[PDB]
Amino acid sequence: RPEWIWLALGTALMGLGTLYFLVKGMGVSDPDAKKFYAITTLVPAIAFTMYLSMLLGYGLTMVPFGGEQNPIYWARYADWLFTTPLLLLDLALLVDADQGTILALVGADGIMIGTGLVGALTKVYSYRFVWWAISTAAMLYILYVLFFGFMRPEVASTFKVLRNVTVVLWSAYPVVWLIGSEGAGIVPLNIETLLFMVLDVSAKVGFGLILLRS
Amino acid sequence: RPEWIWLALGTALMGLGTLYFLVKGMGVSDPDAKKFYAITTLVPAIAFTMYLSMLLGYGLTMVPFGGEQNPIYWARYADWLFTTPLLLLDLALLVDADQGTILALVGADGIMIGTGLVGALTKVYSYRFVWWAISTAAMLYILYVLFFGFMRPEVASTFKVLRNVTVVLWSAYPVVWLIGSEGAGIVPLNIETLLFMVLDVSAKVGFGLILLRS
Amino acid sequence: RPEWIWLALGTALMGLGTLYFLVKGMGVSDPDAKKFYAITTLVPAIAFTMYLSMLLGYGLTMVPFGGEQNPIYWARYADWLFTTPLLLLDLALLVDADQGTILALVGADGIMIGTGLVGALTKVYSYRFVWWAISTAAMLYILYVLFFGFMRPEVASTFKVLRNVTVVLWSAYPVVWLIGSEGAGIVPLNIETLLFMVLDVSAKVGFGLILLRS
Ligand SMILES: *C/C=C(C)/C=C/C=C(C)/C=C/C1=C(C)CCCC1(C)C
Ligand SMILES: *C/C=C(C)/C=C/C=C(C)/C=C/C1=C(C)CCCC1(C)C
Ligand SMILES: *C/C=C(C)/C=C/C=C(C)/C=C/C1=C(C)CCCC1(C)C
Repeated sequence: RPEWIWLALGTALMGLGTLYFLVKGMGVSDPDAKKFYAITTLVPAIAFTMYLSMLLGYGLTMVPFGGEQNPIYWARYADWLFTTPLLLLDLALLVDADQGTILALVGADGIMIGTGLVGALTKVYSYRFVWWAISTAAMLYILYVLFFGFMRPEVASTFKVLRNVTVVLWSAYPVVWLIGSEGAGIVPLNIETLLFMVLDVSAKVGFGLILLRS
Repeated sequence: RPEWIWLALGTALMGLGTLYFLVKGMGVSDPDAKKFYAITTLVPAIAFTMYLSMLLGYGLTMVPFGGEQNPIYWARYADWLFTTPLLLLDLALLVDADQGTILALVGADGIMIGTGLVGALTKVYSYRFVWWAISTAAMLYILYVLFFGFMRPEVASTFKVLRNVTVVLWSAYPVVWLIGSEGAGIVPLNIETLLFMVLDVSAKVGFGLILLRS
Repeated sequence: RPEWIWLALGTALMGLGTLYFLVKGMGVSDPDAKKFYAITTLVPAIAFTMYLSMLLGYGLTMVPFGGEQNPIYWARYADWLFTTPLLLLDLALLVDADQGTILALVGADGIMIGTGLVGALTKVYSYRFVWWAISTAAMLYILYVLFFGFMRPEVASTFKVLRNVTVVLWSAYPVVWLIGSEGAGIVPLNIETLLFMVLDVSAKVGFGLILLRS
């Protein structure tokens, strides 16, 4: 398994991040700041365990489609299922979202990952992209509410940069999935795991640092 | 698969509903009303994806019991797992339920569907109905709190009609399950899928319209 | 299956407990007390169904490792997944925890059980204990926040006794798991199920009585 290197590296970098975030957040008294620490640390924390699962090989399954027996890292969708709403919750709390928009974002987020999962396990190669289409659609709703649903200059300036980090990173995920072993098999799993590793550490630890250092 | 027609029809009607609900809820400023839009749209939204899963065939499994190899649409319990608490949350928010009754309803609701799931996958034909019995019991607790746990005339009148819609529809589900391919095999899967389709679109889009138009 | 006796006994004692708790909590008007009733009753309620699942045999799977085909009661982790955060939520609400510490405890709790699950299903005997190590680590964070994150004398005195009940009981779980069929196979499944049964009824009904009678 050639991509083991990017899984091992992902695991460690989610580890280093969880821990640094834990440290940095030793001391916080502020109820609000604690919240931002609870979320931000949990995210790579969970990401760590799941990257570990793929590295050790636990979160890895084969799906028969398109004549091949395709190895699919399911553990990603286990990761993403909890870490993605949490990321949205960082922005939501930041921007003082009404519970109405929180539920919407969280609800739409669950759909996104859920369809992504079903898509990933789909045995009929063509249906894979129907679920891709549904999932992407859900994605556009998030980016929608992020832009057009969502102010002290402190939160605003922090919001706009974290908002921007989200739009660009999350937009890359489907492309990878589409191009990768889940979709077209245009890029090998090796390159795909690398791209997903760059993205995840950027979308979590990267995103994380920007936040908790604000 | 003869019931494909009722799955296809279900899918479309959950689609038309999600979308109409999305539209209708373009504009809402009110924090409370947004909440009611978040929930009400999410419900058939999720229902859509799951009806799609059964139509495409993804949410369909065989369970060996009673000498046969029974096709069980598991995806229903995936649907119901999230859509049912949300329905209860519409009524709860409507009626200003204390968090105590919210947790109770949600908690009891999880049990209901969870036992329903286990029941559906049970390999010993007789145990199927033990889990049916547990699930139904949970159901009676919901209908209990709905009646005897739960006032501006606006919410009350809306509550009593939505409360009534719930009691009658949800009471039908076990009967179908008992009579259907999950339980007795008195009715064929075809008729059962139809009944479940009539119920779901009624319990979601039907229920939905009454609510958001109030 | 020799441990059937401890599963049957567990089932009944979670049953007797759910029901007594239901009764005892007929009448509560207080919003806060209701909360404490919602949680405390839900816990053995869920525990009941899951103990039933292992008794009937539904929540039982074989995992190939260390040359054997080890029967693993997975249903425990289904139980623990919801009942453990609820227990933490009893203490949290009791002690008026900020949402920051609630999320942290709940988040860390999910990790604990999740890794425990993965560990339990791990096919490489040695990795089992890596996940054991991760899970335990998560545990120490809970006991940490319980001691050093967490006052009318009423809640305090109740908190310190329930806090103590938690530390001692929950500390036993890994030891059992380590010694038992999940880990070392030092103790037979029979003895292990007994120990887990003593613990669960103590950590739930036992813990429960102390709380709702306060
Ligand atoms: C920490 C992990 C993050 C931020 C992951 C985000 C992943 C997505 C936004 C992926 C969404 C997907 C689609 C839009 C299409 C179908 C495939 C999914 C999972 C990749
Ligand atoms: C949108 C979907 C809804 C409102 C579904 C509701 C389903 C139930 C209330 C079903 C409960 C069940 C029992 C009471 C017994 C065992 C079988 C279950 C799932 C059908
Ligand atoms: C009602 C059930 C309760 C309170 C169960 C608590 C279980 C734990 C605290 C177990 C944690 C585990 C570890 C610390 C190591 C790996 C095995 C797990 C599940 C046993």
